[PDB]
Amino acid sequence: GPSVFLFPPKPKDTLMASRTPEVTCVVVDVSHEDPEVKFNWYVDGVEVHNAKTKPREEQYNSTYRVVSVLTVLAQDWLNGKEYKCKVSNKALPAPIEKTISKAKGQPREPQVYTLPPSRDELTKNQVSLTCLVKGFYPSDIAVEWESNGQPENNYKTTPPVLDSDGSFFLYSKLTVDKSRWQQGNVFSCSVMHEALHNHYTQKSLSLS
Amino acid sequence: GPSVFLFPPKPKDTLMASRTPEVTCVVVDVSHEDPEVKFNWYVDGVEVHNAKTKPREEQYNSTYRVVSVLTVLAQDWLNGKEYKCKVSNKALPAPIEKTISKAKGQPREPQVYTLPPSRDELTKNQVSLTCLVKGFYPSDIAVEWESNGQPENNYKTTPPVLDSDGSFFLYSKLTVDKSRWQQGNVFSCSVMHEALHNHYTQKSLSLS
Ligand SMILES: *[C@H]1O[C@H](CO[C@@H]2O[C@@H](C)[C@@H](O)[C@@H](O)[C@@H]2O)[C@@H](O[C@@H]2O[C@H](CO)[C@@H](O[C@@H]3O[C@H](CO[C@H]4O[C@H](CO)[C@@H](O)[C@H](O)[C@@H]4O[C@@H]4O[C@H](CO)[C@@H](O)[C@H](O)[C@H]4NC(C)=O)[C@@H](O)[C@H](O[C@H]4O[C@H](CO)[C@@H](O)[C@H](O)[C@@H]4O[C@@H]4O[C@H](CO)[C@@H](O)[C@H](O)[C@H]4NC(C)=O)[C@@H]3O)[C@H](O)[C@H]2NC(C)=O)[C@H](O)[C@H]1NC(C)=O
Ligand SMILES: *[C@@H]1O[C@H](CO[C@@H]2O[C@@H](C)[C@@H](O)[C@@H](O)[C@@H]2O)[C@@H](O)[C@H](O)[C@H]1NC(C)=O
Repeated sequence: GPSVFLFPPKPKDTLMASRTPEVTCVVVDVSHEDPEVKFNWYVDGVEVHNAKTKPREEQYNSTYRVVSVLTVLAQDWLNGKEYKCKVSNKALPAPIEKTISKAKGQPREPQVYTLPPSRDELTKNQVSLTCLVKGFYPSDIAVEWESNGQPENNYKTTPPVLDSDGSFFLYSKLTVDKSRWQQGNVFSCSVMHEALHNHYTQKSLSLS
Repeated sequence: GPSVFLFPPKPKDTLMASRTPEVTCVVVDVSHEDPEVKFNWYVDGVEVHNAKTKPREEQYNSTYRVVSVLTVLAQDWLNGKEYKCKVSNKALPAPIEKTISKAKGQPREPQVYTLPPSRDELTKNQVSLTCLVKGFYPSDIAVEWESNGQPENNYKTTPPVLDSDGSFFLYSKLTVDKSRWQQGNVFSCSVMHEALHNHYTQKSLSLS
């Protein structure tokens, strides 16, 4: 019958003080004469009832896409609790159990390095500011760019990539009008990861 | 029933002269009561019988895995031709016609900028050499690193990322012993893409 998917909390949610991290159990392609879907939430094999499965949603598929959401404690996500989602139905000869948890493995402090635009790139109106983040484990992480306290718009970050030593790296590309980098403006690559002091580091990036 | 997955050729196989590009039809979850699988490859509608359904392979989870492979003209792919794989199983209520082609749109030339390690990283044993390749379209691309005619081993490349303007970028990180970067060796990032002159370009990178 149906098919189930289970989502981790966002990295920023598990690593920053007053946020609301939450793993999300999502059901697709249910029945119709059997819309009664039960969820059962277990933390490390212990059932918690502190959930809230927001109402069924009639889709144009003629399926009810139901969604449950467990607000989890950020220290729980980090200390590596397994969140198991049991989903019951009539279309199920047996329920569905999907389990999720932070990657297990020894965490690794990311190295953060800011790279200025290529000398070749100066013949362009816009320049590329680069942020290199390597040797982190596990892959969960967040990178933002700002200048003078205020955030920056025009950046994109590659996904984490498994490096040769079993750690991850990524790059973040920030784009600015050459004029801005020229004036001597300062920009900042911010990074959030668990193996960081206060879960937070940052690196400025300026011309000479 | 069974599912199907169609795959494009490898970028370098459609970009470099004497290579042999192939699209590949992979059928999975095949049974045993009606396990005869027939393929009827069509190219841009007008059928092709230059195909090959290389022999039947088993699988772990008691399921099955049947893979055909059409060798294809490289320039044909670049022109934009549609490649149709047509499967015929009996556990099917109907044959499948999954389609694949190159990304439509105006091919754009990649920009290639090499980037020396951050001064901060010179206090490490190994250093990171960085190749920023941006503004290309479509995403199909190949990147390689080398020095003195020999290739380099220790490198990794992020997947193409969609940029704010509809173009792709990526980075490639080459990792070497610091000592080799102090000698002032020359290192090169090579990029193969359909929009370049001879589908090829390369960028030096060396110590100041
Ligand atoms: C029993 O086992 C087998 C074996 O699989 C595994 O084996 C064991 C050992 C364990 O690892 C198990 O986890 C697992 O069972 C099962 O066979 C599997 O079948 C599933 C689906 O039923 C497949 O998932 C899909 O994978 C394809 C991509 O496949 C390539 O890449 C894989 C990794 O990404 C790689 O493992 C494969 O071998 C394969 O390799 C590529 O093949 C070409 C040609 O050979 C090669 O040249 C490439 O280099 C190579 N690439 C590599 C190596 O990475 C993926 O496309 C599927 O995702 C699409 O479809 C989904 C719908 O199911 C959808 O959810 C996704 O979002 C995505 O949708 C597509 O999105 C694109 C945009 O990107 C869009 O254009 C399309 O329209 C859209 N397609 C749709 C929706 O139609 C999906 O991830 C497994 O690959 C396959 N395993 C292998 C290894 O063959 C078997 O089914 C199992 N039985 C059971 C229990 O069901
Ligand atoms: C059926 O549709 C379900 C809900 O998707 C939503 O409604 C469809 C019609 C679109 O409007 C879509 O953009 C919405 O998100 C899906 O969750 C479900 O997977 C679909 N079933 C399948 C597998 O086709």
